[PDB]
Amino acid sequence: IVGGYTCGANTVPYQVSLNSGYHFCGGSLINSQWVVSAAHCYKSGIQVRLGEDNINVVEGNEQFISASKSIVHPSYNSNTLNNDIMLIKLKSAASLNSRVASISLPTSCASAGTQCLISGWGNTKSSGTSYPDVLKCLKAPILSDSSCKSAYPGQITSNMFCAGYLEGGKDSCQGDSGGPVVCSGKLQGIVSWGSGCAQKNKPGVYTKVCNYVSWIKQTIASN
Ligand SMILES: NCCc1c[nH]c2ccc(O)cc12
Ligand SMILES: [Ca+2]
Repeated sequence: IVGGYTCGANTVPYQVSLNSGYHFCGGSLINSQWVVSAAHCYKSGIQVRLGEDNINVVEGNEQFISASKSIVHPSYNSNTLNNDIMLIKLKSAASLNSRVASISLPTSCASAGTQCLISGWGNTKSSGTSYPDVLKCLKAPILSDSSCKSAYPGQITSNMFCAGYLEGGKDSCQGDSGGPVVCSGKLQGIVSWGSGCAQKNKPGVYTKVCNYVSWIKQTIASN
């Protein structure tokens, strides 16, 4: 997260770190046994780390649970990033509490102008690299689809939205991939892609979660 702030330990209780020897992506806990992330975060050997603040220090609220199954969206295209969503099932149910809690799926899509919270352990620099240990947060509005399409000609599908600041300086970044965009207590977006981070006229692009709720629910119901 570039241009954000330190969230505060366990203040984003649905935020997970996906770990394969090291943090490599975010995700969102959506029930005791399932995480939603980006398809571009797919790999084998995932351990889901819940209850994290400092990802390099055991602070006492963590739950580490291996993935038993990953399901990349059937229509994910890794070249265009269309349908950039994946589900991860945990080998055992997480113990839900104030610091490890699921985030509600949307029943309605969100509109341009809605304020959201974006979070992760990604790079905090727009030029250069610095990776934080503690979770970072950014409040950002959803941008109009027309401004999103104008910012990224030929690239924005109906499964994507932009959020952030056209003036630059505030954005998600590398390592925030797969993490949440939460608006009014609902998971509306997943950190997906962009042209660099926090660049003028190049806001972050996010998977439009509301389009996937039916797929998520039916997938959970049979897996
Ligand atoms: N807005 C963050 C988009 C994003 C996701 N993964 C990334 C990796 C590198 C980068 O410059 C940007 C990204
Ligand atoms: Ca920790």
